Amino acid sequence: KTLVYCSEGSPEGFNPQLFTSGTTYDASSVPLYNRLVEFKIGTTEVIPGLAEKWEVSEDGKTYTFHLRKGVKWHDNKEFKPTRELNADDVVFSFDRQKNAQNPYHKVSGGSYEYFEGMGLPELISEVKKVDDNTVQFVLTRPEAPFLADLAMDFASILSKEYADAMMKAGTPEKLDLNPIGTGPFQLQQYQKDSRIRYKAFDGYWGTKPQIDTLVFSITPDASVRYAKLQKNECQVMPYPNPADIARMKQDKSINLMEMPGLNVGYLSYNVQKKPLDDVKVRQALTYAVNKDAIIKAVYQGAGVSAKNLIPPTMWGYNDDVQDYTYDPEKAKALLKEAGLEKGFSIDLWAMPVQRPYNPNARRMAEMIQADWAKVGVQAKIVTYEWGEYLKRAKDGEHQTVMMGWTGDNGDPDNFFATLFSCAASEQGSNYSKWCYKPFEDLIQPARATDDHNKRVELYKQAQVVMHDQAPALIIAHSTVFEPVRKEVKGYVVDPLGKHHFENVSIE
Repeated sequence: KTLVYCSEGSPEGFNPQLFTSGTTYDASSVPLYNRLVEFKIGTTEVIPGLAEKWEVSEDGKTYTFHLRKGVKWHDNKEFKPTRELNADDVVFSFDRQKNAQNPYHKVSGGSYEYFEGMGLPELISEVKKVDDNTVQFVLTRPEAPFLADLAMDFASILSKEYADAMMKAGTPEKLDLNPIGTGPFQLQQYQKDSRIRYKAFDGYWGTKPQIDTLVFSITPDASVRYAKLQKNECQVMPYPNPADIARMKQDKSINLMEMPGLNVGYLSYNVQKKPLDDVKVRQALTYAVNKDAIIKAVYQGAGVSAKNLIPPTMWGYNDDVQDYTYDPEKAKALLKEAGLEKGFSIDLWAMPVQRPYNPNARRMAEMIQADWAKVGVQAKIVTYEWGEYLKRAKDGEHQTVMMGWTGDNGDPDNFFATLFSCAASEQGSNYSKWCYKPFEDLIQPARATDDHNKRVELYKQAQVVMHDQAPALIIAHSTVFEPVRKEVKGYVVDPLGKHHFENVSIE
């Protein structure tokens, strides 16, 4: 049986270690790979994955994982596995990222964004191989969300054997381009920006998917995705156009699944691109934006005004924080104080794809542009292809960027740290390039304690600091709506933002 998913864009590549967008994860990590530990679909609960069981030392600095046996790897035209999963794979997967001496470290650019952004190089002291079926992680300090961290997409295990093969053949790039994983599906064919075909893996270690063939029909236009859904040319599609929600509810052939989101949408101010280095300027730009107008026009009831990086559905939300108000006058005032009465110019980057946290960045950009123009700030809206957009944003080419996030492990750390830490400002997703001690002083300790309450107090203070510093213009939290054809049985809306098709069965 064949199932066809209408994806929002093209995957950046096939090695989840190198990327950060969900677009790529849905086509790489999710269908083709596995992690030592995993999340039960639809929840944020860890479940054994490639690791059958594990133990944590009393000091909380040593995680010991027992790999399960009889785990087969996929077969490619250029490669056929001779052995099954072993500790050598796991060690390789992590060493590649941590160790600059590993041959593969610089392959494909060597941009281990998450690993580096999460400060893993300093956290992980060593990745030991106790024996062929037992791996050991020795940390420099205890990391509360570490177990969870390992269930994330970047922590996907790649094949050491296949890696060696391509190494000898003189074409290591193929490891990253022609994926061989242990996952339920296996890449069969990929036509750039058009279609991706996967076949169910027969030798999969777990429950084989009831779908014999999985096809991603890359359809970037939300209206077209809906079109295809109706004509049953697609059974599932993500990020429905807010206007279309109404219809979809009414449509009897469509089962519009809805669930509150674990996401944020915001504009990052590149804090080291003057005049954005001035808090006053950042605050001014924030006050000048009529946020409510945006929520109303763009989200149309599908989302709500946001004031914190963390959504209300997260266990750290500081509701005492009071959002900035739309106050053009105050904006003008601050701009005066900063010595910028005459105004200035900046670019505003907006992505060309729909995102769970931003239904139409394009239109949102125009509104912000217009608002800023009213206080004398001339903005140039700039947009590159989704992939390029992220690449350059990371390199810091922008002055202002539309961005957002969807929790990866249900832990506040994955939000505050991964997105606004100093480690993240250097090689991570902190596109605001903001690094501030007072913040670090809260965020870092909050990662070491097992005392959930101290964590809560810390993350709450963090939201204040962040508010005062205005490193980004927090825009909105969006509600998740996943349109699914009625013929599709067993679909579960993933709070972590993935689109899982193993468990699904169309008939």
